Amino acid sequence: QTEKETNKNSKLLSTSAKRIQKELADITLDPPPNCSAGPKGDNIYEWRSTILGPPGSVYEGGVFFLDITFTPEYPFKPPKVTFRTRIYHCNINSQGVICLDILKDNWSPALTISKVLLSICSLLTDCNPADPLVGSIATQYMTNRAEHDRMARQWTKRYAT
Amino acid sequence: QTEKETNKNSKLLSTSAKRIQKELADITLDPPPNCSAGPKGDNIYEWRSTILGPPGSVYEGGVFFLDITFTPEYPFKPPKVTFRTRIYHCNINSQGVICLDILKDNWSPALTISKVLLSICSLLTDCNPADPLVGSIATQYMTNRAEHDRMARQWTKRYAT
Repeated sequence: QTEKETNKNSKLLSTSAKRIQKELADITLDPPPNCSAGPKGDNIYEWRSTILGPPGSVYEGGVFFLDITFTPEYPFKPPKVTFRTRIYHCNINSQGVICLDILKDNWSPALTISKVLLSICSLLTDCNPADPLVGSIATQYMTNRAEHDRMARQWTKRYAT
Repeated sequence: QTEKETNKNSKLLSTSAKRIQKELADITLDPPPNCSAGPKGDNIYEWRSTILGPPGSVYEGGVFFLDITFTPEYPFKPPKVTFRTRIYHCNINSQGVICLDILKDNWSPALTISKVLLSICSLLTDCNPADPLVGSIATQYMTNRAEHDRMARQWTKRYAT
């Protein structure tokens, strides 16, 4: 009777849309210091964000653009957040993918895009060489911090100004 | 400045959902003869359909199940309609894919799932050997109709009863 047989998501769409609209209101009213975000256009699932390099960090003076993409499975799956602007950082690769716990295994539906951006700012201030996406940058941070920071400042001026 | 850069659909979701709900009401009130359809569950994009073999056809007495899947691009892209129940028919393959003009290049957004099902019934009554998906069945229809129809009746009894 298996022999008789030959060989997008309504509910999740409704829940994700409800959450995203709430988060938009929240981040507009109470944005994280140095960061803004909102829809690029008519599609509520695709946002842009601007982050200013944190004061005192090697990224100070930079203006960085991020793409934030929600799936219909939001908030049960994390948003996809990538840097569009090139940045020299051991946790952020050439595709702009960010190694941040809460964007992967440590995501919880209770987290907000405001909390995610705050966390990304914290990562720009204090990188995490224990979990790098760019090995050479992480080893350089550990072994030749002066060169690391010179390069990070140079890339900030070159690509983020 | 391209050098500065690193290397689901709100609007369509709203339009597709509006259309699908209207079509559901229509097909419930005024179903095509010998056919029924509606959502399998909570997801409005995934429907089931039952088609009875058309009277007088070699499929008479069969009860056939179809999967109908809408995309967020509906009605601008056609629904995906496949037979779940095995059927011996030159326009319907072993994956249940149906060779019907209106399901591919001849789709228009004005067409309804009621019109699609009517068309599928017409195809079960009058197959189209000019555009087959199963070559051997089409050639057999042309050259040995008696064997074709014997086999179609046998497969109806075996898999659709």
